[PDB]
Amino acid sequence: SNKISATGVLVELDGDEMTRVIWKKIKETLIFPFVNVPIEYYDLSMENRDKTEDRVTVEAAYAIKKHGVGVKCATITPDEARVKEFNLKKMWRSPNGTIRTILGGTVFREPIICSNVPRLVTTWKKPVVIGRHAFGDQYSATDAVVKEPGTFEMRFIPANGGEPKVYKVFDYKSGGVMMGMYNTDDSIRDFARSCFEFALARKWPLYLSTKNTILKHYDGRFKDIFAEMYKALYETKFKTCGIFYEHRLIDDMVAHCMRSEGGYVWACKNYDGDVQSDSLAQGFGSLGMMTSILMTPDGKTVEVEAAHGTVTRHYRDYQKGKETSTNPVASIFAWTRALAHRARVDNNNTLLEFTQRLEDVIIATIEAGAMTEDLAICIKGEKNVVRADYLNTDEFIDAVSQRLKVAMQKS
Amino acid sequence: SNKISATGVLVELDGDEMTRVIWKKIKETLIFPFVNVPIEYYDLSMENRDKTEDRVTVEAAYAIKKHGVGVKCATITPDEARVKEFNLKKMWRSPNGTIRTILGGTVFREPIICSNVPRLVTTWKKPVVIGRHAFGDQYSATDAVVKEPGTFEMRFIPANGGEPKVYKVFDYKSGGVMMGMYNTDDSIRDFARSCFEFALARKWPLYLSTKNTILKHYDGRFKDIFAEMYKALYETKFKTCGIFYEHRLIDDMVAHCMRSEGGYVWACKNYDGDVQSDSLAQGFGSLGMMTSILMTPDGKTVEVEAAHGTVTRHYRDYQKGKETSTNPVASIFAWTRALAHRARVDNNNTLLEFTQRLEDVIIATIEAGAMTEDLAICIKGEKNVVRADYLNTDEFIDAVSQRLKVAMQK
Ligand SMILES: NC(=O)c1ccc[n+]([C@@H]2O[C@H](COP(=O)([O-])OP(=O)(O)OC[C@H]3O[C@@H](n4cnc5c(N)ncnc54)[C@H](O)[C@@H]3O)[C@@H](O)[C@H]2O)c1
Ligand SMILES: NC(=O)c1ccc[n+]([C@@H]2O[C@H](COP(=O)([O-])OP(=O)(O)OC[C@H]3O[C@@H](n4cnc5c(N)ncnc54)[C@H](O)[C@@H]3O)[C@@H](O)[C@H]2O)c1
Ligand SMILES: [Ca+2]
Ligand SMILES: [Ca+2]
Repeated sequence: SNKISATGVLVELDGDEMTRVIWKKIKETLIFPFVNVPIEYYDLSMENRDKTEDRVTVEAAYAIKKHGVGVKCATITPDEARVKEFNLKKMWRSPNGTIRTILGGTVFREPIICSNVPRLVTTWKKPVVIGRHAFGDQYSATDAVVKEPGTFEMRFIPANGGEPKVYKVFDYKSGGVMMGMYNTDDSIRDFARSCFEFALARKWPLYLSTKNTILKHYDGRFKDIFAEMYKALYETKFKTCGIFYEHRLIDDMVAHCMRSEGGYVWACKNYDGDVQSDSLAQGFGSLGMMTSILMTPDGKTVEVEAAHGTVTRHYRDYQKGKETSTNPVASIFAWTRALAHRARVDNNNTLLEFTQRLEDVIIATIEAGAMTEDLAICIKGEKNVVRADYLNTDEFIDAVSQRLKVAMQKS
Repeated sequence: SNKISATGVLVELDGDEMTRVIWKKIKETLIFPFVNVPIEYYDLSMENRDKTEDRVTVEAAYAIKKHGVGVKCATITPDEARVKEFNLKKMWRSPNGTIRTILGGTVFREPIICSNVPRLVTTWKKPVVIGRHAFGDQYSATDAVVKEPGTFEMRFIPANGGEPKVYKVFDYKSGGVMMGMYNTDDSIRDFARSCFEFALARKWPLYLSTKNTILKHYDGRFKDIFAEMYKALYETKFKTCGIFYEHRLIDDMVAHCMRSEGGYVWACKNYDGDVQSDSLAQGFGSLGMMTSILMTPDGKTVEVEAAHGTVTRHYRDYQKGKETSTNPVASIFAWTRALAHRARVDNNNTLLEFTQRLEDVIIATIEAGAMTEDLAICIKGEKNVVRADYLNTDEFIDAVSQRLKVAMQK
């Protein structure tokens, strides 16, 4: 028992504002002492994404697909406002959207529950993991206003040169609005792969929601694919594990979700993902207890982070010079969740267990009362919380450290 | 003991299976004792709908227009197995379907809340009234699979001969899928009118939710036509009553809805309303604690029912002679909401007083501790619920009957 390590490689992406300052402590205090895995490092501080024309970003994305596991701190996705603050060049796109794209596959959000920390939905006793397809659909579609009377028609035009296929969609007598969207069989099939794979690892059952009732052909295509794919390559594997796949009309699924105790992976389409994920986020409690994880369709490759932002407001009090109480846990979990993936590919039970023992030690700490402002507010309530109801970011980490070292001995 | 009577008229639409049995009970015990109402009765039982050949259903809908208010008992929609059981001549369309067509307007699901009945969401203290926009987004869209590589295009082809405008949406390479969809300015302008009408009438605020961050023109047109109407007709009136309107990203609204004490109307688009309504209504408890209410855009014609069906599972036990404990408040509250409209239109304040007392007393009765089998299940278990904890349908109604008199004190 000293420093244990493992000979694959983590790929660290460094990120900015408050999350950045926590990254730096997490590492020093809770991971580097007891683990020394070799690390290809990158630095996606917006500081540097302007200094490198958003090109450490794309370097780092492929950096992961090579090595198989990544940790990302949260980063600033530029608004137009953001440009004036730091620096000009292009008002850049979101690193998350870039890496997600380069790696293929799908992001899965996971709450982290404690017993003293209540939820808003009384029935939820277990984690509901939403996985979001994040491509096509309403998000890359053409929209338009209609001011004349006229027709809105659609044309499919064969590439080989066959019959344009034409559909009268509607004839406007006054004014209105109009829109078209696509999706591709490849992006869906990859969503499906990534999902089936994700539920299978974590030993949970799997729902996908559509509205094929209404959209017989478009939503059907999704249903029909997961149906196609489940029975080809996974059903047998599911039964062996003892889990399942089912499909639901979205309206069931949200009823089910609400009324069910939890413990499942929920495939959502791109818009159902944006919409539901905010509900869960608020509902489970603090966004500071949630981890995004990015899985590839081959299942063998991953990039995990927190599911919150950089915490700008807190960062401002860091600069003011003031004390702060940011939840480092999603971020700490980020590390453990990753490291645990690197452990299960290296056949490494020393590190694997340390990732369990740290996650257990964090939960047992919160459950014994030592927690942060945000979680104090989950138990008590925003207006009714006071200083000696929580710890600052520093004290939490040094509280979980000391608790950790004692449980490292007794074994 | 004078008994309140009325001046204008009220349309009773009568229903099917268990709720028809409960409907009769409420007029016998809770209504015709305490108030006299000129009623136009149309019976919309499945049998009668068959005999007349859906003729009464239409008959009834026009009546509502003429008079300005409808109360509706739950009615069976004809599907396959229903034609065999009922020996139907022709699988008649849904009656609400038929009715909502003729009247027009927008439905609002309002839930009934009781101190002692916990919700699934801890933060909810007051109602959250979703208004869904029926007219098709997705629900009137065209969709088809792409097999060949090729190109999805869109044309707007002006009816005045002018030069069309194309839009290349996508070039497929493998196969995929394509959808095109629409909405009218007028359909949205009537969704709006109705929501503003409703929110003012209730004295609640109104959130409109859309995704105009992405659908800048499409979901834009919703945001726009609302605020056009807001600060032309309604902003003076809402501020007087101490309410407001505001737009929000659909992302806010679900998160707000969750964090929020509540007490507002939420208008949302067809799809956004369909999906939420079914989690929302699960969160609040039994289905017997919610009312539906169509309100046309002027705000003068209205038609109100329970937000639940005919509860057939229990109608089989009523047939067999076993005790039943269907919950009646939704059904009752359809009567009180409908009369409450009838009353507000007749500037008729003695009836308005009744509609209030009955609503308040029904809550009192449950709050106190007499309830139906669902509400004991909410409070106590599913297990650990014994017979002393719930009244049967009849003996519950008759339990508020008493307490109504006890508070028939003005
Ligand atoms: N990489 C990512 O996961 C990600 C996701 C969304 C937004 N962002 C970015 O984050 C920045 C800030 O945006 P935001 O307003 O959504 O902020 P945020 O998501 O960091 O936090 C939202 C609010 O919730 C609270 N909160 C969230 N996480 C917390 C934690 N761990 N501990 C304590 N409190 C917490 C904060 O008080 C904050 O005001 C933006 O520049 C945006 O581009 C990043
Ligand atoms: N007129 C309408 O607005 C309307 C709406 C929905 C369904 N229906 C009709 O009713 C029939 C059956 O519908 P369904 O069974 O799908 O839904 P339902 O509302 O009849 O009942 C479904 C379940 O909900 C429960 N439920 C509903 N109201 C209840 C109450 N007051 N107390 C206790 N439990 C209650 C029942 O226990 C039942 O198991 C169908 O033939 C349909 O056409 C009519
Ligand atoms: Ca969102
Ligand atoms: Ca629904």
